[PDB]
Amino acid sequence: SSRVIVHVDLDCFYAQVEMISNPELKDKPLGVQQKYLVVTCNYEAAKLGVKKLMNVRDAKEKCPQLVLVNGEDLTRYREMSYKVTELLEEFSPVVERLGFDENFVDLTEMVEKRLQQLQSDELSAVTVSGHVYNNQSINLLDVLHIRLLVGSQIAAEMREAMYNQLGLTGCAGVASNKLLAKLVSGVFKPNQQTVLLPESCQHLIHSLNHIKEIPGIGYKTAKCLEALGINSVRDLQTFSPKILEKELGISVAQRIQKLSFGEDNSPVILSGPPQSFSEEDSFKKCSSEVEAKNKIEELLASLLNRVCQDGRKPHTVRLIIGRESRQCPIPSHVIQMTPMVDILMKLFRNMTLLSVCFCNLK
Amino acid sequence: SSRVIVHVDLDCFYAQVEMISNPELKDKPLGVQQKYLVVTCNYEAAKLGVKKLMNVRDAKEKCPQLVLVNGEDLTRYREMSYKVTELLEEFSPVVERLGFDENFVDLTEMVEKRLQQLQSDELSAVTVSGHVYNNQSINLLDVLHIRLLVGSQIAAEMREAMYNQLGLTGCAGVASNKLLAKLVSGVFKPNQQTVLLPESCQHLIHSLNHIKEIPGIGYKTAKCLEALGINSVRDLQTFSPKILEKELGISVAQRIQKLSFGEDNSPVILSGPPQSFSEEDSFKKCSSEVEAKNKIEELLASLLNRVCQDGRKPHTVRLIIGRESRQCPIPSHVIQMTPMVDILMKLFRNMTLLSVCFCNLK
DNA sequence: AAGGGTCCTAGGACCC
DNA sequence: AAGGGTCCTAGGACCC
Ligand SMILES: Cc1cn([C@H]2C[C@H](O)[C@@H](COP(=O)(O)OP(=O)(O)OP(=O)(O)O)O2)c(=O)[nH]c1=O
Ligand SMILES: Cc1cn([C@H]2C[C@H](O)[C@@H](COP(=O)(O)OP(=O)(O)OP(=O)(O)O)O2)c(=O)[nH]c1=O
Ligand SMILES: [Ca+2]
Ligand SMILES: [Ca+2]
Ligand SMILES: [Ca+2]
Ligand SMILES: [Ca+2]
Repeated sequence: SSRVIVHVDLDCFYAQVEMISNPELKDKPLGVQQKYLVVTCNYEAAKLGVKKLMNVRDAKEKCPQLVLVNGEDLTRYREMSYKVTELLEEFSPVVERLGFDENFVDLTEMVEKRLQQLQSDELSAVTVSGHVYNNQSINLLDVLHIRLLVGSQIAAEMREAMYNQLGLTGCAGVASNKLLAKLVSGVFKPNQQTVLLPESCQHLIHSLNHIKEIPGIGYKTAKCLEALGINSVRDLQTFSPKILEKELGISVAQRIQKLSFGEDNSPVILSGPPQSFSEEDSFKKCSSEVEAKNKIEELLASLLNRVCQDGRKPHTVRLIIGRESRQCPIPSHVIQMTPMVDILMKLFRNMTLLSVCFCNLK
Repeated sequence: SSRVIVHVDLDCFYAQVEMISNPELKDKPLGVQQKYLVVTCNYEAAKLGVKKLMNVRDAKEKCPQLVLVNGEDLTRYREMSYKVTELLEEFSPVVERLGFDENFVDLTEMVEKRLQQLQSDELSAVTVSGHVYNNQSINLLDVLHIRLLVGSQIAAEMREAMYNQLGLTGCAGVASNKLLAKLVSGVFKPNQQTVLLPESCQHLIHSLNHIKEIPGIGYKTAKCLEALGINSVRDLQTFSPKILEKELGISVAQRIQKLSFGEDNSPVILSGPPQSFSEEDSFKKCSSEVEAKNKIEELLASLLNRVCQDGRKPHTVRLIIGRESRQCPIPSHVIQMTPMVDILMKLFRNMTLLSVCFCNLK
């Protein structure tokens, strides 16, 4: 059970999509803004200090030449996201989406097939594509090294297909599990790829500077761990398993501690079509009357075009306004607009934000 | 979309299984007891006032000749339950389990096929099997009547197969939806079947004496409705839809009101294998120390034989003690006994009853 | 109540 | 934070 996983991570996704549709901006520092924040920017702005989720006031101070584009509508980003995922599904069907700009692909079966076709002659000619983490020396007699290098040839083939067929650049990380692949995909960060050989796994995890940098350890876990004196990856590695179970739970304990060692057995799960369709909208309390209806009529309006185009139909609705939410099934005659409004207004009456969600698709 | 549903309801299920294994009791009034209650009894005891979930002290007062058998282990009942369900799956694959002794079967496709094979000659010879609700007159030119009578021939074939192949008696109710089928299956209650023709649907629902008798309206709904002055089925029929939405919710409102009219569009859902495996055990606070471990070791012990025999493996565990519960995933090396005990004891420490549940089967 | 099962809600963590 | 997504917990209703 020696897996070959690849983590694909696109560069400044939103900026890439905007730069593509308008080539004019491709040359100047671009900032995609939602409300009062530059949520992402092309790398030109990165040099000028423009940073992720940065106030537009601040962002313009550091870069007064910034060109700002609105990214509050994710229709184009979402479409490109699934074009990327489908391209990777062409390589291997088992592709896991993480957000809009990241994908895991299990290449294990793919790598084995490519090797069963080779012979001793070319097995020595097996080369690497991209960087080798920590400049580690390859050993062509280590079968795991060869499988990982083939995994890097596939990753390079994916990255070339994305730019050729979709015009997108991105990073790739090849490793033996999802954790390590995702940690190594960013070592060389602009449109580059890296492969992690087993001997350097500890070097990689210890390269992290705080346990919060481990995928799987969020804010709550990080701040709990930070209460037991744990802070570095080695602090978690060498902590007492026994205390850790009591504070977080047998589940959280044994999993994140394994993560601290670079161990992660979680499988790459086929994402498939989405389980929910939603659309939000924040504002400075702008809604405090029945205007909220017209708002809900707007969130609703766009959603219907999406949940219909999908092909599958939703059987549950959620209204959201920490948030709160009330939900309820959807009638059958309804499943086949005016009824949906009032439905969501009684969900409202029972109860700055107005998010509508269609779930329970069949 | 004119469905032909059948509701199968076995008579005194537990008593039937006990009477079968021991024929000696078949002749005397039998009471299956769990702790201090006769949960069910054969019909001989029914004459003597022995009633469902009746104190053994009371039950023995009314019938001092009662023979009591322990039914705290449901292994044999559960096995027979699935033998019945599988027998009905042989007739039509879409079978829905409700508890251990009830099944819904959608006969729509089956009835249509049987009719497409007939000719005008035998269409007039189409007879009914069992009772016709309210002694309603059949009309052999009403296609829905003919479909429902064919549904009653199938139901009679099911009931004969259960007694012949499994030795069990039971009731059958043929109607156009699950609600009406289940309400009509009990009109003639000992080892008999009834069919509901559309003209008598209102007679059936109004035969009910309180809205709590409607499947779908439990205790909470009944006691809410009872606060708005609603009590009879007609009270709910003629109540304001508008108030009802506010008090219970758009979902609960429109569904139970439809039920009050005998309308129920819910589909017969294939149950398949179970989604969870559990085993409970009540006691008079008997457990207040580490003995609870030995208990958990016992609940666990038996469960493993069940969750293994299934073929699928569980990926989540629940410990229960209104109840409360803590749950957590299950390690992989574990998925393939000593580890499980302590796992459940840390679930314990975090927290009269000790129920263990295996869920998340794959 | 007994012993045993459904599915649904709200909210909770996490990810981008 | 923005706008948008995962899956998991605990408890809640319901059924026999
Ligand atoms: C980290 C993070 C990212 N994002 C999303 C929203 C932005 O559009 C987008 C910007 O991050 P990215 O563009 O993905 O980060 P990057 O520009 O360094 O490129 P890469 O992905 O290869 O690292 O990520 C969040 O919404 N919330 C978050 O907490
Ligand atoms: C109504 C009800 C039944 N049961 C289960 C447990 C008993 O073993 C069993 C006894 O009821 P049944 O035997 O099913 O009822 P019955 O003897 O009148 O025959 P029929 O099913 O055809 O009506 O039902 C409950 O556990 N809780 C309940 O609230
Ligand atoms: Ca990213
Ligand atoms: Ca980047
Ligand atoms: Ca019953
Ligand atoms: Ca009965």
